[PDB]
Amino acid sequence: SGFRKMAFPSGKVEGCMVQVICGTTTLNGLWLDDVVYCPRHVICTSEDMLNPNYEDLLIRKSNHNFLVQAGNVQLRVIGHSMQNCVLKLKVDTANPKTPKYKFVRIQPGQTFSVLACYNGSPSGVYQCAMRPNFTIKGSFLNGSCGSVGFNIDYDCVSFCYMHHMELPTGVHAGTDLEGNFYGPFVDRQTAQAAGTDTTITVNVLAWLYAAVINGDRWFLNRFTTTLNDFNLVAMKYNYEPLTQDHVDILGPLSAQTGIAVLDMCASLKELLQNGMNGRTILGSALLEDEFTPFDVVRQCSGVTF
Amino acid sequence: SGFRKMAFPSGKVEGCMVQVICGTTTLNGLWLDDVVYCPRHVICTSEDMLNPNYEDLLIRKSNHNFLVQAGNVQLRVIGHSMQNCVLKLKVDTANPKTPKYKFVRIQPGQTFSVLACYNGSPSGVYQCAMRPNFTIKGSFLNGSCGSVGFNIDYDCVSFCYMHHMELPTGVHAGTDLEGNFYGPFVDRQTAQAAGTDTTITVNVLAWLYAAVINGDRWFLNRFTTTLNDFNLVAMKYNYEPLTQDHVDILGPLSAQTGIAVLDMCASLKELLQNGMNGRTILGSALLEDEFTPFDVVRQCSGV
Ligand SMILES: *C(=N)[C@H](C[C@@H]1CCNC1=O)NC(=O)[C@@H]1[C@@H]2[C@H](CN1C(=O)[C@@H](NC(=O)C(F)(F)F)C(C)(C)C)C2(C)C
Ligand SMILES: *C(=N)[C@H](C[C@@H]1CCNC1=O)NC(=O)[C@@H]1[C@@H]2[C@H](CN1C(=O)[C@@H](NC(=O)C(F)(F)F)C(C)(C)C)C2(C)C
Repeated sequence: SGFRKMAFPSGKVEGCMVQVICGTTTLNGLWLDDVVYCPRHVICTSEDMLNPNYEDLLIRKSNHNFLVQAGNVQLRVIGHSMQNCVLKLKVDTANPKTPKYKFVRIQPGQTFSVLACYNGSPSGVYQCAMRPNFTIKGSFLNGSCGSVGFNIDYDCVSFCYMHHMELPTGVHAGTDLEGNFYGPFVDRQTAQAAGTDTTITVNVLAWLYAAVINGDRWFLNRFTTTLNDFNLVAMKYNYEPLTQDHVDILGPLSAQTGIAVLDMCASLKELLQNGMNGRTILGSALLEDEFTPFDVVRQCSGVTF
Repeated sequence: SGFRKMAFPSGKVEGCMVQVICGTTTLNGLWLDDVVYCPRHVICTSEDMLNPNYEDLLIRKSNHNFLVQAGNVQLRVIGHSMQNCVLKLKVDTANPKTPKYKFVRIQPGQTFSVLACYNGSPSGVYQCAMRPNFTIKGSFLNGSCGSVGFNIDYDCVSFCYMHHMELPTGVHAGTDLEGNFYGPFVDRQTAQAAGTDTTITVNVLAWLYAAVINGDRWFLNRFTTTLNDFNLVAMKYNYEPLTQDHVDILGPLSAQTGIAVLDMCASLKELLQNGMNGRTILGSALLEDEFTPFDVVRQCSGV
């Protein structure tokens, strides 16, 4: 038993991380097959970033301006392309450690593991969620660009995030692996802000199911409620509305604990109305919302890769 | 910027996880060179665990009783010995993925990454601290035995933990890689007690420095205190006493923020006495204590 914020094993992704140097700039790249993916502002000087013309900057660059190093090895670039906000550099060598992989674009509320990297070396791994405002509450210093987020399906690595920049209040923004930003953000050093963030309700319900499975039950109440009554309250407290699709996703957890989803919604309703009164749930004094219903099932059943 | 509970990359340890089968029982092993390490209760039946005599139970096992699978391929066991609470199985194949490694016994308050495994296959990775009562707060199901905790020093993997059992309160107990338990626990299915846990004060101060570095400053004050003043306060709240050595460990953080270790202690004392007034620090409503002063320096300066 117990319940922890848990990241996927990073081994498969570590084997794809490389260093990309263009000029003075040094950041991280993702080496899959004979293509290396990295953020396109690697071609930028600190002056360029205030308002870059990427198309102009890139055409001026030749293949030999891009240094790709995979540990001790040095990869020879034989092609460079730009797709949205990522540079694609073709290399003379296919990554022999390329795992089974997809490129996916996740919806808000879905979680993933981030492998934080600097100079192409993995530094650490942690778990995060795509916030409803399309930011992620991460941990990134200068030089972390190109660190990627991923999910693992048995042996297939679904890459969903590449890191680019930090927004006001210390939140983070980036792209899918096709270079399209999550949210209304641009890779320019200009005034941007994320927008009001909301709590991921279906994940809070999943986390409450993790608690019950682990013995924390003091919050279960005798009441119940309709889906529309719950959502009326939840939007009052800046919680995302619960949809019928969210109810079905919670089915497995509902059938394990014999607690109807709408019964659990009533417990949550009272938690937002009467506060937690200094009490804790699975050790936390706040309601946790970065566990998906799938995360909870995985951790409580022992799924492996 | 930002601050997260962060684990070491688990790749080097993934290549050392094998499945160990002995009769009906299955659990995880750690394959280093031509040796596999696993908890010794892999030799117990359902009944044996209530009161095992491991010497006698092992005497009735043979090398051919132990089936080690590494991915698909089965390994050949050619020798076995018992070192305290772990079995050491010699195999006919050195692990070609063996990293540079050492075995260490960690102190309370130190942190490490756990690679949680089932049937020799990794399930997930998370960070935890050795509690002062020599338990850890983990996530462990049946079959998780033989999962290991570890730190990475550049390229060397320091193994410090192998998981054995779960205690009544849902916390978890295990051994170092020589098989000596952390704490006063035994590998037997009988009611056991962890004892009173305390807060790792020097880690809480490290977390507060992480907060100040990340712009969350509302808890700072120009108040002061002595180490004896603070420690007299801290013990009332079940906080481990702060030593001068802890003050020396916190030095790099103090110098990076320009806040004396003891000014920060005066802020922690104020926090324990007055609560948080519903405030949060780094988005947390409670004081976090599983970040060491080294962890904070690493994450906030990018090692
Ligand atoms: C990658 N090398 C860094 C990683 C950043 C820096 C600090 N923390 C991180 O995650 N990325 C940047 O330096 C990018 C890079 C130019 C500016 N930038 C920023 O992250 C800046 N942010 C913004 O301009 C804002 F707020 F709009 F996001 C900075 C103020 C330096 C944090 C480019 C191309 C965006
Ligand atoms: C080995 N894979 C399991 C892992 C446990 C089971 C649930 N979570 C875990 O971390 N470990 C065991 O089953 C060990 C094994 C016999 C009993 N045991 C326990 O963990 C038991 N605990 C205790 O008896 C107590 F209270 F002392 F901790 C159990 C009640 C099954 C949790 C042996 C040899 C210790």
